[PDB]
Amino acid sequence: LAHSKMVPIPAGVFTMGTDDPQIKQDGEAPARRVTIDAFYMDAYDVSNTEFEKFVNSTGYLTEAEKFGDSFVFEGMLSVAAAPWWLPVKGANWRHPEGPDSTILHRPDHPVLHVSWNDAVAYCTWAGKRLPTEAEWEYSCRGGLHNRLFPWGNKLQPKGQHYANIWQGEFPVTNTGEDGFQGTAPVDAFPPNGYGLYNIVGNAWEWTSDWWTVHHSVEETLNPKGPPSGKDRVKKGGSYMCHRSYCYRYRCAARSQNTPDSSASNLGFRCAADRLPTM
Ligand SMILES: *[C@@H]1O[C@H](CO)[C@@H](O[C@@H]2O[C@H](CO)[C@@H](O)[C@H](O)[C@H]2NC(C)=O)[C@H](O)[C@H]1NC(C)=O
Ligand SMILES: [Ca+2]
Ligand SMILES: [Ca+2]
Ligand SMILES: [Cu+]
Repeated sequence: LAHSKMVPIPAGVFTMGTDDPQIKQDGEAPARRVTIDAFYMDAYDVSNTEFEKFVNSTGYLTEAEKFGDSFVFEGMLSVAAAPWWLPVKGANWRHPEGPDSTILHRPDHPVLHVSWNDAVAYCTWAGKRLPTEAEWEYSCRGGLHNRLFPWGNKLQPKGQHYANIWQGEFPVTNTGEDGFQGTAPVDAFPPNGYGLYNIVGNAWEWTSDWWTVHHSVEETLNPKGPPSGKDRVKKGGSYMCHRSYCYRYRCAARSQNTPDSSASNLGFRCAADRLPTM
């Protein structure tokens, strides 16, 4: 009903990264103090319905539609990064598992198979932009200091699921214990302390930064990441994550993809310096 709404993220200083990295290769360390000016973040990932409004307005054809394929996780079927990633002809945001799938029953789920360029196009059409990695991580942390997750350090506080990830033995069995085998609606699960939904889990989220693993401990202000690179940074993990193989549903976690990449577990949310017209 208000799936394009934004929340005000307060100005502050926070610790980005961690001096106890869990995936050292990803440049989770070192911890560094970062100052972030107040800004606005979408409460929800961009949903199928919201992305359809954009396509209806602009006629935009996504990169996956133009290339004719996109990566799909083998477990959702009726150069790949792992054996469970398949390039599927005709998989795209409207057909998230391939040409015989549909989004008609999942309008409120995050849009998938959107590349970094597709995400920038949507956000700019919406009067917004992608968040930087630092803005994203600050927002994810939800006003808590040096915690694993938006809500704290326990995966299931009070015996409750707080995010949509994998349960069971990946990749053969997803039990769906948390209520969702694939994505959940963009407004599922509790919000974090800033009012954001599914900031970890559900779908990965593009950020504006180029990827590097080499970070300084210097204190910075509104950092934008390195000036060049080959891959853009994505954050937050997805419905596929599990501690056993891909422990990336932590705010400090991070991964990357080339900007023309797309996949069945990768979406985005927008940010803005000020509210767009309303
Ligand atoms: C995107 O555009 C399509 C096409 O106009 C919308 O689907 C139509 O919606 C009208 C009512 O507004 C229906 O009476 C038509 O029968 C629909 N046509 C088709 C071919 O499906 C669609 O709702 C729009 N999506 C969003 C999110 O606004
Ligand atoms: Ca799940
Ligand atoms: Ca997420
Ligand atoms: Cu993961």
